[PDB]
Amino acid sequence: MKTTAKLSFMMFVEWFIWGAWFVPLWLWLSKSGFSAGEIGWSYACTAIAAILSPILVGSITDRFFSAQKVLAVLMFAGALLMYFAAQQTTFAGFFPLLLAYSLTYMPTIALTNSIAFANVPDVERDFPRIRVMGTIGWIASGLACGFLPQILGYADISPTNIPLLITAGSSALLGVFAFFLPDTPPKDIKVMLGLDALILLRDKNFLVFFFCSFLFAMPLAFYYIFANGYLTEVGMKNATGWMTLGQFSEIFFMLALPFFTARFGIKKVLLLGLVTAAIRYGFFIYGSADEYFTYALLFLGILLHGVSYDFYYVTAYIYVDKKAPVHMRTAAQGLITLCCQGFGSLLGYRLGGVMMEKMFAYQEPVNGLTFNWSGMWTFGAVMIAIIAVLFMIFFRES
Amino acid sequence: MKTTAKLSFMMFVEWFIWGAWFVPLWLWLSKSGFSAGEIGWSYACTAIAAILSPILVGSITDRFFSAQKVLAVLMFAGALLMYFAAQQTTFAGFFPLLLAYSLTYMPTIALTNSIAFANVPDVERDFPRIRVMGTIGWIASGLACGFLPQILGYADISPTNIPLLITAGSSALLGVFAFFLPDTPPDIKVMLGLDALILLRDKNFLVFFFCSFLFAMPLAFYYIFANGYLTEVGMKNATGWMTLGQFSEIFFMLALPFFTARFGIKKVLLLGLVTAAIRYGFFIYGSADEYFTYALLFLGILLHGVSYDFYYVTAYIYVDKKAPVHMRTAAQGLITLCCQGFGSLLGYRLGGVMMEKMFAYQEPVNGLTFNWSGMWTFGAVMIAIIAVLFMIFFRES
Ligand SMILES: CCCCCCCC/C=C/CCCCCCCC(=O)OC[C@H](O)CO
Ligand SMILES: CCCCCCCC/C=C\CCCCCCCC(=O)OC[C@H](O)CO
Repeated sequence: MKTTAKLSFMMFVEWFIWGAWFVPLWLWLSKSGFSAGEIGWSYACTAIAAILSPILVGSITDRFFSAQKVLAVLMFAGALLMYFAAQQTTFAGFFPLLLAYSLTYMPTIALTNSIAFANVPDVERDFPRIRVMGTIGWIASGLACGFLPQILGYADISPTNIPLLITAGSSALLGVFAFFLPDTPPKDIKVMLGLDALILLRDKNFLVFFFCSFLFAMPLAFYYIFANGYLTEVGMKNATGWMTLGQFSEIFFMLALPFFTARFGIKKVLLLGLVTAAIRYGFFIYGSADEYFTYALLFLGILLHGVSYDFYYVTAYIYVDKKAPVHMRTAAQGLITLCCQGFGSLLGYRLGGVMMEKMFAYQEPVNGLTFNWSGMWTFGAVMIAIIAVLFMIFFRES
Repeated sequence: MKTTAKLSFMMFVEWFIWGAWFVPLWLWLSKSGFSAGEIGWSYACTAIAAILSPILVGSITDRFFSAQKVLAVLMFAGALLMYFAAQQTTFAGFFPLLLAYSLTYMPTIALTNSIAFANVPDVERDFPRIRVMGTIGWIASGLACGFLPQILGYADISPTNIPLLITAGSSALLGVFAFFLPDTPPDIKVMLGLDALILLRDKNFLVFFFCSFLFAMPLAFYYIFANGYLTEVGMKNATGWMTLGQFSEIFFMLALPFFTARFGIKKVLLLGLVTAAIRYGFFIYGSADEYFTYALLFLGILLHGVSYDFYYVTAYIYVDKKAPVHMRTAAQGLITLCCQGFGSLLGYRLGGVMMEKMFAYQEPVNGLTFNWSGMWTFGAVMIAIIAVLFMIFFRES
């Protein structure tokens, strides 16, 4: 029970619980009678909570409560709120409980990486090694949810609420484990996220980056709300655990990434992630698992998801850091996260969801598919292509 | 993972939770600057929740919620409320969260009895078996709290909050364990008493109601002052050694039926009374300075359970015997709500400010910050006078 290894367990569980439910959710909702647009709103809960929680963390670190004491009760509230949500037959009863849970979860991200940062001897020695534990625990929820139950004699739980239950149980666990976590002190103008960072848009490169990133987030939201549903509808078994190849891919390919970034330069690497997200979505157009070649395309798409994340998200953060004034880089990160990764995420979810029910929903299933999945992946791949070319020509740097 | 045993674990943890924090709370509250009165109110919280709880259980099921799901929700709520309370530094912050926790909790008791009752095949065979598991869990909390932390190299937790955190953790556990629980399905506030209020016109029933109302006020002295006294008298692991009363209740249950058939309910009721009196006398004279004092201390813990069985169960038996068969459960609810509930409330607070105002030592001497032996005198002959008042004023058949 060493203090640093304590930190690692709490990181692991913290992202374990978000994973346990985020990935399977579509299958249980479509099967329990939701429609594409209801489901889109359900995944939009995520983006709303993301953009709204800096406010909440102003509330939640401002007051004298130290982070570990807070995380215990936010975790307990989350277990309660989502158990309640998990028992919901309807969209009307289900949605507000998901939004409530989401609001009490997303501050914990900050809480937990605060407690890791404060109580670790060397930041560059231990912080990275703590924060990959988050990815590890995402993996663990995935394997627990797509592989473990079948190992004990049960069938795929993805079309059922048990993932919703796993997350609740894990919340409960992290709650109790917050007793044994070291003391972490906390650390009032609401306008910090935006106004600090809005006047950085005047630089041309920064604006093209900002708005092409914001466009990026909307097709890229298709993956998180549809990949598992489609993967299983097209015949891949244990899809919710096989999707951890994107996580393993991120982890392992990022060692290869810095040597990339040196040899080619940020504009090349920024659009390289773009092109492999395009390629990946194409793989999802044509893959359908009946034959080994289409199956291989499925797996390769998941791989290049982690490749694509490493190419774009991490260098993007770097770019903002080297490109922003030091007092203001935390502000700018807050900002691009806020709209790009928050409003672009919401746009992605609901654009895609109502677009599916309006233009793709099958009236009666054909060959196991109740959606023209290939068609939507193709929409998104095409749109990635043409936002990508704009960024190729509308922006340049050295 | 069988319906047979799943309920047993449920009852175990369910009363484990009440036990964890209830016995030790005095030590920590007192050792964090509280006063005897604020402590009295704190123990009174649980009685208030008991008082107000049928209201909450009459709104729990009316909206068609399955007992196991709502229980999961309530255990989670109690975990959170208990953590908050446990991080509290003064009575003003501590009290409201305790009251909230308790209100979340004591509907759980009913709920868990519902869930247990529904899903055993033979209820008169297998219900008692689940009922003992609650007291066994209460035993487990005692032991785990006043014995296990020394085993791991840590000093006594009874003066710290940790009981409070142990409570939170077990709340969270039973909460999660409610997922695996079998399915148990489910508006006049007046129903709990007015049914039974008209029963009081029998004079024996009034005498019994009134004198158990009196009896329950001294009787609360034990729960609120016993651990503090026992430890301040130098008994170590007191919080664990106090489970002997629980044990003795369990084992003395087998000698109860043959006791209750041999002299009736008058003698056996006041036998409950008398053993509670004399064990209070043992409390007035025991200490650990000498071996014999020590022997008194342990015997007084045993006589708790003996006194409890006698009174608490043959009284229930008496009202069932004495109540019309629709109204018997209403009758239960009434005497448990005012006698066991209001009497407890007034015992806790009466004693709290009693010791605050007329028993607090300016400067602790011989380890004692109170004239404990004085309070036990007060209580023991309060028991005595109520005992004789009962002695002549109550007739049987
Ligand atoms: C009151 C009116 C006065 C005018 C108001 C401000 C002028 C408008 C432009 C401001 C850029 C502000 C920062 C100027 C320097 C920016 C450089 C920067 O962004 O960081 C450098 C980084 O290394 C990249 O390579
Ligand atoms: C200012 C106080 C006014 C009086 C308040 C009344 C309450 C009782 C008071 C004192 C009894 C304490 C005396 C305890 C006897 C000590 C005897 C002793 O010295 O040791 C024991 C024995 O001798 C070993 O062999």
